[PDB]
Order: sequence, then structure tokens, then C-alpha cells
Amino acid sequence: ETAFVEVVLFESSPNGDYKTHTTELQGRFSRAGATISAEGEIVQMHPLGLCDLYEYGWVGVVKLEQPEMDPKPCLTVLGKAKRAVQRGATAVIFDVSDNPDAVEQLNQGLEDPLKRPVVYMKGMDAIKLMNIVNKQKGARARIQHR
Amino acid sequence: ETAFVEVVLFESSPNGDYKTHTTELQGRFSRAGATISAEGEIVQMHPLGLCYEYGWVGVVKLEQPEMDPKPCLTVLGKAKRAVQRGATAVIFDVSDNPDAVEQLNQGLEDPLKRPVVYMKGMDAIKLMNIVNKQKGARARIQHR
Ligand SMILES: [Br-]
Repeated sequence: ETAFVEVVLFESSPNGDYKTHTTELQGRFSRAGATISAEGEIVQMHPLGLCDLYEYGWVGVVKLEQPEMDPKPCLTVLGKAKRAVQRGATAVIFDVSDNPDAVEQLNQGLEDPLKRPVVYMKGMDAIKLMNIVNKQKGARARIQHR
Repeated sequence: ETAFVEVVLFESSPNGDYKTHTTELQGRFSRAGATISAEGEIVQMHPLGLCYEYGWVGVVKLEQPEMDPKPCLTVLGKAKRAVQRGATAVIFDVSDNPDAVEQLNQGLEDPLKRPVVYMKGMDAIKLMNIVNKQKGARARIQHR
């Protein structure tokens, strides 16, 4: 199915209230990852980072590399996804704009699928995602399946 | 519509890995707030406490209406103020004050952009049973 991923940039007023600028992106729920909603603070995982505690229920955003960069990977992208969940991601967003074989890897379906959205994302939405993801200290990802 | 609220009790292990214990509950989406999903770590507000890290799930447990005759805030106000303070959904427990529910579901006001879930009877009982035990719990709030 299709994921409607909203990305929130939040900034607190001096008296303790918050202001937002949200941004609405689109990916795809994968065969491997459950098709539910979610939400949490985004940690930007280096793809090699999955081979440092975080509080629980955060949303990993890995951008996958040009495939010749990792000839013998530490893990299959699916491995990377299920390890993040062990490490306590509530969710998972992959940028595949560099590795569209991820899509086959991810949509296998052979295994029992994760209980959590593993969502992939490419082209321009991946751009606007990283655009914002690098900008400020904390950004909260809302994922829905409306 | 029925709010599927699911409550994680997380425990850190040797690896850095976590082990869970989900508790599967139910409520209603109120009309004061959007009918969508949400999650975040559960912060317990005292009802008079409306008078954090952005993205938290306020849980109020409302009380006998004769305990606070002149409220500093409507229950609607309470839900809106929590959203002002970065709440990303807001779950009340109307068990003791069932007139709140009318006030929430008036519809004169234009709705919040957040789940405003209410709850009662048994399912809140489990809910509060869990909030009071742990320090921190995730409220996944699921719109199916
Ligand atoms: Br692997």
C-alpha cells in the first residue's frame, strides 16, 4: 500500500508552547514491514550503523548507498530493518534512491513480516525528507495509512 | 469510531535491545479531535494540572464532577491546552465524570488535529493500572 508520511519541524515558544511546520511526503509500506500507522523521533541511521542507546519507539531513516559501495554487506537491508526494531525503532524509513534492488529484498515476503512499518521511499520525497532531516536537532515522523 | 489503544511496557537488555509487553485496549475518538493515529510516551496529567518533549500522550483521569464545581478549564480546554503543550494525542478517562463526554462531542468548535480519545470502565482500569506502575510506556493509538 501507500504511506502518507508527515514530517514535523517543531520549535518551542519561550513560555512553553510549541509551533510547527509539517510536511507531507509519500512512500510505500513494504511486504516485510507491517502496514500500520506510527510516530516517533527520527534518528538518522548510517546504513553501516546497523552492524549508543536510544529511547524506545523512534523512527529510523537510513539512506541506502550505491550498491558497489558495500559489496559484502554486514546485513541484508531486511536484516538492517529487523535489527533496528530489536534496537527499538517503532518504525523504519529507507531511502532507496541509490539502490532500487532494496525493493526486491524488502518485498520478498518469505519470512514472517515484521510487526512494524518498514517503509521505503525514493525520488523526490526522499529528497524533501533528507532536506529536512539534516536541518534541525529533533524531528517527529507521523506515519499514517489513511 | 473505536480507538484501538495499545500500550507497550519496555525493558532494556544486555545488547541494547528491548523486550515488550503489549496490552491491547479500546476507546472512542471524540469529536473535539481528529480521527487519526498517534503514539508517544505517556505522560499522566492531573486534571488540575491543566490550569515536555513534543509528541507525548497526555492521559487524564477525570474525577467526580462535584470535586471541582468551578473548573479553571473545560475538558475541551484541557484537551486543547495539552495539544498546545506538544501533546500528539490525548486520552482521558471519564469513568468518574460521564458528562465530560457530552462536552467533548458537542461539535460547535472546529476540531483539534489530534486524536482526543476517551475511555472508561475496564479498559481504563487496565490503562491506569499500567501508567501508575511504570515510569514510561508507549501509547500506540491505532485507527483501523
Ligand atoms: Br542479514
